Amino acid sequence: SPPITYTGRFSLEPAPQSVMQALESLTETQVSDFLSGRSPLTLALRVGDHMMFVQLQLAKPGAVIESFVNHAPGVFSGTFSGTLHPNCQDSSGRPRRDIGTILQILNDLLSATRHYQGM
Repeated sequence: SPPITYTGRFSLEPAPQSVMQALESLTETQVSDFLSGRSPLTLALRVGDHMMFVQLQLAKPGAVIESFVNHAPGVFSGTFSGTLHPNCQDSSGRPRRDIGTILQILNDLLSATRHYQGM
């Protein structure tokens, strides 16, 4: 039951469609492509006071930032990777086919931003 890893790319900036409304909009084969590894998943969402683009691709739990740039105050982009939380794996060891799996990865990424700036 080897761990499930992911990589991604984020761009973030202040705001002049939050996660759920975004996450519920995903269609089943949209979801199916992503949790299988057959397609990246790319999102545009508001979180708090900021505005975020994230692209995600499936292959300690959590995420680690592999590169970032501070462009201007509140304006950051970068790249990351991480491992899924095990309770986002079904009985067969592969990611559970629902929107909570993707919300965990978004949670992992935002936790890893705490070490850097922007909250």
